[PDB]
Amino acid sequence: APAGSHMNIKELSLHELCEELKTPAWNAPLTFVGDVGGTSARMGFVREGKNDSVHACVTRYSMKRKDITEIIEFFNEIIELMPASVMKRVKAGVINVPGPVTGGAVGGPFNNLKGIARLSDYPKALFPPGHSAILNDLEAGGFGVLAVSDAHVFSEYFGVMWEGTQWRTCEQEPAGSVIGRGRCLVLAPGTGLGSSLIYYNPQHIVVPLELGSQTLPMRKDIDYIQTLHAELKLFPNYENMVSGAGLEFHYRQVVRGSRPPCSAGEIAKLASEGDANACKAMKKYHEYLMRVGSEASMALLPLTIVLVGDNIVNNAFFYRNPQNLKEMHHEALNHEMERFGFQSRVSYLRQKKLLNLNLMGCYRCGLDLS
Amino acid sequence: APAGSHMNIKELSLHELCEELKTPAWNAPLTFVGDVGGTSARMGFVREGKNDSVHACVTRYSMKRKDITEIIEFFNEIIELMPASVMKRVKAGVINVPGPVTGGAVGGPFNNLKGIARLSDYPKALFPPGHSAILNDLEAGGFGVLAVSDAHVFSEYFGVMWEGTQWRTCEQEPAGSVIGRGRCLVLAPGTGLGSSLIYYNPQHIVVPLELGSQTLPMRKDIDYIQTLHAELKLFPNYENMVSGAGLEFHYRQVVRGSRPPCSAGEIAKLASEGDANACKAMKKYHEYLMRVGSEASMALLPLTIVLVGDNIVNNAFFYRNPQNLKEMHHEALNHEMERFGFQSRVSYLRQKKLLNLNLMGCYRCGLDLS
Ligand SMILES: Nc1ncnc2c1ncn2[C@@H]1O[C@H](COP(=O)(O)OP(=O)(O)O)[C@@H](O)[C@H]1O
Ligand SMILES: Nc1ncnc2c1ncn2[C@@H]1O[C@H](COP(=O)(O)OP(=O)(O)O)[C@@H](O)[C@H]1O
Ligand SMILES: OC[C@H]1O[C@@H](O)[C@H](O)[C@@H](O)[C@@H]1O
Ligand SMILES: OC[C@H]1O[C@@H](O)[C@H](O)[C@@H](O)[C@@H]1O
Repeated sequence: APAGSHMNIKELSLHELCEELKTPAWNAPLTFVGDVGGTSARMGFVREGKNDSVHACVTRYSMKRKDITEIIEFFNEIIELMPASVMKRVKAGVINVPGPVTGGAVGGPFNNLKGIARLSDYPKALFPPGHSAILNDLEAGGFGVLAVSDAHVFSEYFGVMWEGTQWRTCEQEPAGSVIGRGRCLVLAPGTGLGSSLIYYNPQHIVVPLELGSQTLPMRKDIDYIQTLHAELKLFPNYENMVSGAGLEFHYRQVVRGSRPPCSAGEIAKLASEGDANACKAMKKYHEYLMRVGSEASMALLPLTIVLVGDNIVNNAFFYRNPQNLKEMHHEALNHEMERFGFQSRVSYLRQKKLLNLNLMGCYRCGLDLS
Repeated sequence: APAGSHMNIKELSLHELCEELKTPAWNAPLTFVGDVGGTSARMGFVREGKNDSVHACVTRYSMKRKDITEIIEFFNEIIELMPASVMKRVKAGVINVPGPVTGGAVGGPFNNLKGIARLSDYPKALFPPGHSAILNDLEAGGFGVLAVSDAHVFSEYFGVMWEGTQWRTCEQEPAGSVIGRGRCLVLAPGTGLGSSLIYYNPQHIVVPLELGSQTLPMRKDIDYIQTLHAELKLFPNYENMVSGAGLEFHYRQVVRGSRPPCSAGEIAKLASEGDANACKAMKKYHEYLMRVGSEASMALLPLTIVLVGDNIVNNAFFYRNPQNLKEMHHEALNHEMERFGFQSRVSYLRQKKLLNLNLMGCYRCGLDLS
């Protein structure tokens, strides 16, 4: 019932997408959107239905050549098919990319993609000047988190891990029910570690960050961090510990050549099945994710930290174990500033139902942009 | 003759302050302002003159009990002694405090002051309801940096240390002549380490930060950091290395008993006279300030970093020495992410002319609240 709460995202073949857009229901203003990641991209169009409902259909391309410029071919092969009837309806064009974006127009460099995303190189049919942008992925995600809060459906998609000291101080509503009137640190651990701060005051503004790339501070783990360092030939950062390659590293350190190396996916799958080794590796992954959160808790003074992404949803098992959850909490407050209770001010929440926040975010940004 | 470019800040005894406010020039809407430090507070009133000129009149109080609640007594004294005709011109009331502030109404805890700053406990005579705010010190400082920029006199108060790679890419104007359309990170190295991020985008918002309280990551200084740690019985943060107490530590470590201990002030004075030990101490302090800078250049993606405060202007001798500057620049770039050029994107600037940024920010903000 609540306005904006119906959010449908359907993935189709390019042909099916094209046929879908010819149906009478899609004779409306179109926003082109693209959630471009390291390995795949979902590109498509979004319209607003009845009851402020959000209707999206996208096609997934593979980022095989690992080159952010590749997507220009995608845009072009899309413009190749679609009828003029459809193309005239495009009112805005917004994409997100997995790297730092400046001026909303130049993205990169990327850790795992070649090149630089350039809005000025994109086809104006999909990217109308004055109504177009490149967002960073977690910037897109933050607009998405905002959109979900505005559609009154926050507790449908996010679960409370633990409510911090400060929420009671400034919120009339229950935690997890709305984004809240306070800063929101949005974290997404996957291939990389994304972070964005939704800042609030006289009201919500999404500010892109790169916390993952900060040098990782040693606590009582000089040896662990020096092992990774000799492997990477670099001073480890947070992402090195909290990413796919991170989880794989933790797993290797646990088994010590007693079992074959597994991918991030395999390790998590093993953990969901109660494998001791994989569970140990997941705890370490999560120990360092709580270190990201403890320091950002100090540095950014957020009201809430919200963990997002398919990996979070899919890892629900890890978070629902009350023992895992107690130890993460303990880790989240393991900072010298906690003596003043800064780490305990913060409420942690985790995405609990699947939803492409990034596309919701491009669409929303696309509204603002026209 | 540029608009807003006259900024006079007169510090007077309270009686002179009272007399001043009686003069025809001060019959005008007033903002009560207060720049409340850990050792003293300048509190008074600001008005706008011809050509958007800014005229502030403040009095100094010593923070004698080291208690933030003590300022309420100062507020009351000020009301007691002020003419009632003056009190009715008060449109807004804004102070800043050396600590994090939530909801613009509750401030602290503080490093060297007891208690908590409560807007609700302040007299409405000086803080009119709905027109009043407690700012963090660098929050205020950030607004003051904006004030200077809008007044077209950025180049009068700030000097370019080095222009980053990104400036010429998005800025027609010379580095140092404008704030710039891009994030500005303000750092105020004093008794503590202040930080605030001036974010930009359709326009400028000031986001308070607590970067100094983050755990200091070890590079090749495990032993140095462990030495500090054993003295503090805390894992060191940035502010432990880059503060008054940090500078004193750096000096003690240089001299190794061969010389009596000196205060931060004594050490910078010795440095200005060319003492070798104090210059070494000052080099180490600025090495850690550069680590603050290289990590936050990554994390916050600023276009510019701006070192502010009396200390900074007063230490100009340190920044003008070309070997020191070159050393600082190399240090600002000593990060693993510089292989992607992130640290070299950033332009560094330092305040080169004395100016109470905090009071200017309290005023700028009090314009928003009235
Ligand atoms: N259950 C899991 N938990 C943690 N990490 C995972 C899991 N499954 C996969 N990963 C890692 O995360 C990556 C996918 O994360 P995702 O956010 O979906 O996409 P990307 O980060 O590539 O845009 C995988 O390539 C793998 O390295
Ligand atoms: N030239 C200097 N360089 C660095 N630090 C200094 C210098 N002179 C004094 N200090 C230290 O800085 C602090 C005062 O700085 P300031 O920012 O003006 O005030 P506060 O931070 O106490 O509000 C004191 O702790 C003092 O010991
Ligand atoms: O994809 C998540 C994150 O991975 C990081 O390595 C990139 O630098 C970020 O910009 C991105 O948000
Ligand atoms: O006074 C400068 C800084 O000192 C720090 O220790 C405080 O926590 C900050 O809020 C403040 O900006």
